[PDB]
Amino acid sequence: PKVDAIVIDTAAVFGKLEQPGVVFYHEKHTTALEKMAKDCTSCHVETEGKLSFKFARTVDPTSKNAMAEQYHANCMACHEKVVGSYPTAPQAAECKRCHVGPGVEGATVTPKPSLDLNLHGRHVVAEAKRLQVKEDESCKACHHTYDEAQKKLVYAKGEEGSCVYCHKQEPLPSPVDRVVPSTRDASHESCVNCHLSTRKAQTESGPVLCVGCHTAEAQAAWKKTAETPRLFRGQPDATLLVAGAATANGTVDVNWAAAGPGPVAFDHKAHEGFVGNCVTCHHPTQTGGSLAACGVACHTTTGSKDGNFVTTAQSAHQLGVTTSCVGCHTTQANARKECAGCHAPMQKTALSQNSCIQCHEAGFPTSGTQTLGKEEREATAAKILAAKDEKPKTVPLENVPEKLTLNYMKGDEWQAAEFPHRKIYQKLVEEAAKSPMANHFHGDALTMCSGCHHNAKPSLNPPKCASCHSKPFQERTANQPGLKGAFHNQCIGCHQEMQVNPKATDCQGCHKPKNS
Ligand code: HEC
Ligand code: HEC
Ligand code: HEC
Ligand code: HEC
Ligand code: HEC
Ligand code: HEC
Ligand code: HEC
Ligand code: HEC
Ligand code: HEC
Ligand code: HEC
Ligand code: HEC
Ligand code: HEC
Ligand code: HEC
Ligand code: HEC
Ligand SMILES: *[C@H]1O[C@H](CO)[C@@H](O)[C@H](O[C@@H]2O[C@H](CO)[C@@H](O)[C@@H](O)[C@H]2NC(C)=O)[C@H]1NC(C)=O
Ligand SMILES: [Zn+2]
Ligand SMILES: [Zn+2]
Ligand SMILES: [Zn+2]
Repeated sequence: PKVDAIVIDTAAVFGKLEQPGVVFYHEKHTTALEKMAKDCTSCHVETEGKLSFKFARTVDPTSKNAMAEQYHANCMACHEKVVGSYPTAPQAAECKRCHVGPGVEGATVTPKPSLDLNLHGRHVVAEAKRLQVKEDESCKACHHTYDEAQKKLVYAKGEEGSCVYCHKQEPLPSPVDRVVPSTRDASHESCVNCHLSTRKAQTESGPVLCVGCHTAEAQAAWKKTAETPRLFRGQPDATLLVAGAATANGTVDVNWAAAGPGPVAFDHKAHEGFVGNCVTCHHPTQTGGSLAACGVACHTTTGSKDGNFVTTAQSAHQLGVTTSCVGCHTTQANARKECAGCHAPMQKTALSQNSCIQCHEAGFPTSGTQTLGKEEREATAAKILAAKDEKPKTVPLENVPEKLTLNYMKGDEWQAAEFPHRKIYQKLVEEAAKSPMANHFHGDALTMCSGCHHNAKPSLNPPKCASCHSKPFQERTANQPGLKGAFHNQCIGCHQEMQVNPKATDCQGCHKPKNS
């Protein structure tokens, strides 16, 4: 839980460790040192305004010997000189005070600091306001590429994108015999140094301590503008994603014979706002990443090396990831408390046969070849998406029983369960109705009903739970309980997912104790 926890293992690049791991606590220290009216330079070399976030050095020593001695030295040097103030400061033979063993860096578990589109926009405005320039001139402040034939780092206008396309978890080989620093290292050097030097210049700034970037609670407090500006890199507003062979033009030669279940009209513009960043989809790869169209060179009907042989279908369909359409949507439906009551118990391993047609369009040609340029795809799509721009439907309340008393099950111990059926259906619907994804993929008004009344044709008079769950045991499938289990698992299961009362232990909340 400790986002300020740093696991110092700098010296394992030399091979197996001799000792249990160190775990330095950045806040204990920053708190202590800010008391002593001592700033960051107490532990970090400042070179022309810019701090290094290496501990008490600018270079890493080249033997284990030297590194470990430099650590010990600089660590215990300050301890020695604050013995008066902090007599409890670990001393040297006190191996376990520093080598405490296994650790978790809190920040590795908490959610990532990122510049989402709204926050990114604030940085563009602030940087522009600082350099007293028009927004398009701000980018050079932060975005760069290495020029081999110029020996330095330059701003490549029109090549901006996520830092992670070069700054990765395991750093890439530089050109060059050095590394491109990791995401973690590039981010700290970059983000915090700028935040520090703007707090110094006493302008409005961002966080410099661990808790400010790495706890959900600080993240939640970050200011958002009322409007998010468009971050425009040549993306379409809508495009048609179609089976066939696509050249870098965006041109696809399509054989309509080969193309079923049908082209997908994708709302790119809506997604930038639904997702709130670009990299979640235009993901970093082992070697790089780009804002490139997924399907041109990387994800093909067959599967190319450039996309690790992940096919078009797979890149759209794969479960268990947020990079694909179905993967992201089902990730959300199962994570959100308002969706998870119906979605968590659904099977997690197959794509639903009901879902195909909510993405794949009908009524395109079923044979013939056609060349579709980029602009014709994007035009057709925008027209398909607006023409569905549909009032979604729910079941008239008069068709939804109001309240039910359930008395299916002597040697009993409980009265009949009272069950506020219409009010629950209303709450579930009113919350799903906030989600354009729910409203689209629900389709029919009867669908939501199926979250409880499942495994049968949708109906306004669905069968009784007993009709399937009171069947003899040898007739039920393995995950098809008897009737008490059906009710308990579905009722209580949803209450536990959605965090609603009565809780599983609040027996009497559903059924009052019996009068024997
Ligand atoms: C008690 C006298 C010991 C012993 C036997 C060791 N240490 Fe330390 N140690 C500290 C820090 C910040 C590092 C760098 C960590 C890293 O980069 O991996 C180390 C590292 C070591 C090593 C080399 C790594 C290894 O386990 O092989 C060794 C051999 C080692 N230590 C032994 C910090 C501290 C302290 C904080 C003030 C204290 C006290 C100690 N170490 C004490 C000891
Ligand atoms: C000048 C108007 C620009 C343009 C055209 C872009 N940027 Fe930035 N940017 C910065 C950082 C740290 C990131 C990554 C943040 C993260 O991954 O959490 C980005 C990201 C982008 C993207 C991709 C956005 C995405 O969500 O994938 C793009 C297309 C982009 N940038 C273009 C840092 C900065 C700045 C420092 C405060 C400045 C100024 C800019 N970027 C400016 C621009
Ligand atoms: C954040 C503001 C962005 C930006 C700057 C871009 N995207 Fe996307 N995008 C997605 C998909 C599936 C496509 C492919 C459609 C196809 O194969 O043609 C694209 C396409 C692009 C482009 C290229 C357009 C071209 O003609 O080559 C560009 C420059 C682009 N995008 C930028 C998918 C997504 C997302 C999935 C939910 C979201 C989020 C983003 N993109 C966000 C952004
Ligand atoms: C356009 C916005 C997309 C979409 C929707 C996907 N990709 Fe890629 N992909 C590439 C590589 C090299 C891999 C293997 C792992 C890696 O190197 O990161 C993948 C993997 C995927 C997945 C599977 C899970 C995952 O996120 O890793 C999915 C669902 C997926 N992709 C979808 C390569 C590339 C690119 C390199 C030229 C391009 C561009 C894209 N992919 C674009 C997209
Ligand atoms: C809290 C830990 C408990 C305990 C000990 C029991 N329940 Fe429930 N229960 C619920 C429903 C819809 C039924 C079918 C009702 C009926 O037709 O009588 C039941 C049934 C039972 C039984 C068997 C019936 C009997 O009268 O003995 C038993 C032993 C039982 N329950 C124990 C629904 C709920 C809840 C709805 C959200 C929750 C909470 C509970 N039950 C909690 C408990
Ligand atoms: C590839 C086109 C890159 C992108 C996108 C980003 N960076 Fe970068 N970065 C890249 C290289 C090749 C290097 C130098 C590697 C070396 O051999 O030294 C860097 C360096 C940095 C640094 C360190 C500067 C130093 O004194 O060493 C920082 C702080 C940094 N990069 C940050 C950064 C940010 C914030 C980016 C997105 C906004 C970003 N980089 C993108 C290559 C590429
Ligand atoms: C200048 C070169 C910056 C770099 C690079 C990064 N940040 Fe920044 N940050 C900067 C400024 C001038 C401001 C204030 C914006 C304004 O209103 O004028 C900020 C603000 C933030 C905040 C907001 C804090 C809040 O609103 O409560 C955050 C969370 C933030 N900055 C984070 C951040 C991250 C994560 C960065 C790298 C990925 C980053 N900043 C880079 C200046 C600069
Ligand atoms: C997250 C990383 C997503 C990916 C990748 C894709 N979708 Fe998505 N979609 C997502 C959200 C969060 C939303 C609505 C906001 C909400 O909270 O409900 C949507 C919505 C849709 C919709 C319905 C609205 C519309 O665009 O018409 C559709 C049809 C949809 N998404 C389709 C779609 C396709 C075809 C995708 C991949 C090529 C895709 N989505 C990816 C979240 C994310
Ligand atoms: C019970 C009242 C439900 C609530 C709450 C939500 N969903 Fe739902 N969803 C429900 C059913 C019965 C189905 C049909 C599933 C089937 O197997 O046919 C769905 C379907 C979806 C889908 C499509 C799933 C897929 O196969 O790709 C999505 C993307 C979806 N639902 C999203 C979703 C969201 C985001 C919700 C909270 C805002 C939500 N659903 C609630 C039943 C119920
Ligand atoms: C779970 C939260 C439910 C959703 C959403 C809907 N229904 Fe339901 N319903 C549920 C239970 C546990 C029961 C009792 C079933 C039993 O075996 O006794 C019902 C009952 C009905 C009934 C029967 C009413 C009667 O008097 O016998 C009807 C006609 C019915 N439900 C319709 C219905 C519709 C139309 C729904 C969506 C609009 C719907 N239910 C949602 C659980 C849940
Ligand atoms: C999600 C798919 C649900 C399932 C299955 C069941 N319930 Fe539940 N329940 C759900 C919600 C979202 C709420 C709050 C509705 C509101 O706005 O108030 C409830 C509430 C109840 C209550 C308390 C009603 C109230 O005090 O307002 C009871 C007693 C209750 N639910 C019982 C119950 C039974 C007996 C179920 C199986 C027959 C059952 N619930 C299923 C969501 C879900
Ligand atoms: C001054 C510039 C210091 C440097 C450099 C290092 N430490 Fe420190 N340390 C310092 C103070 C003022 C304190 C007292 C804080 C307190 O809560 O009493 C400490 C304490 C520690 C501790 C003990 C924590 C506790 O008992 O709660 C440890 C384990 C520790 N320091 C380790 C440590 C390491 C590994 C350092 C170099 C990476 C290091 N310290 C440097 C002041 C200073
Ligand atoms: O995805 C699958 C496959 C097996 C199957 C079930 C399973 C359940 C479960 C297990 C979890 C799940 O949904 O997969 C539960 C908890 C369950 C409960 C249940 C309730 C509370 C019902 C009435 C509101 C209900 C009705 C019911 C009907 C009428 C069924 C047949 C027409 C039926 C079948 C069924 C199968 C084949 N069930 Fe159910 N159920 N059930 N049910 O579900
Ligand atoms: C008591 C010494 C000390 C003080 C003072 C100090 N730090 Fe550090 N900081 C460290 C140590 C140790 C590391 C781990 C780096 C290493 O092993 O070289 C670190 C790392 C960091 C990191 C990177 C963390 C990581 O895991 O990548 C950031 C960011 C940072 N410090 C910022 C600051 C800021 C801002 C201040 C001013 C409040 C500050 N530090 C003051 C000791 C200190
Ligand atoms: C771009 O994509 C393909 C590269 O593989 C080109 O062969 C493709 O064909 C062109 O289509 C144009 C439509 O405007 C024609 O003007 C014509 O130049 C043709 N080129 C040929 C047959 O060699 C290119 N399309 C576009 C829109 O640029
Ligand atoms: Zn266009
Ligand atoms: Zn009973
Ligand atoms: Zn729709």
